[PDB]
Amino acid sequence: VSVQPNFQQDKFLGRWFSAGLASNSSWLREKKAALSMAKSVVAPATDGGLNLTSTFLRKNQCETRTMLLQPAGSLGSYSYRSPHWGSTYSVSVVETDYDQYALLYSQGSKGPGEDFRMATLYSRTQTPRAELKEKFTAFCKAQGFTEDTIVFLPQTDKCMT
Repeated sequence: VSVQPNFQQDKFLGRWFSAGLASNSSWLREKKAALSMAKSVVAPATDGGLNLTSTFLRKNQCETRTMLLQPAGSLGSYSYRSPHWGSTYSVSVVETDYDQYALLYSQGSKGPGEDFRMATLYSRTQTPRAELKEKFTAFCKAQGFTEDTIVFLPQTDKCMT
C-alpha cells in the first residue's frame, strides 16, 4: 500500500468521524457493527506518533478507547501493538486532504494478526458525501476487499463532549 506523500501530521490532528470500514475478519466486523461510532480524536504522542481516541456507544453507554500509534520510520506510517489480542499492525495514512477525508489501511506485521487487513474511512463531517463513499469503495476494491465487506458504520450523535 502507498502512504500519503509529504504527509503533514499537524494537519491530520483533531476530530474525525469513523464513517467507513472494510475488514476481512468476521469477528472484528461483527464487533464493530454492534457499536455506534461517535467521534475520534487524533493527537500527537510523546514518541513522535499519534494517540487515536475513539468514542462510541455500546449498549446505550458511552465508552472510549485510546490507541498509541507509534512512528514506523516514515511519515504517515505507524505501528500498533494490541494489548489484549496480541500481534503488531502496520498502520498507514494512504491518502488524505486533511480537511475532508482520510483513508487508512492496516495489516498485521507480526503474529497471527498478519491475517487481518482493514481499511478505514475517516471524515471531518459525521455524514460523508456520496463522493467520499465512492472513493472509499474504490480504494477497498483495489485492496482486494470483497464488496460485502465494505460497510458504512452506524453513527451516534451522543458522546460528543
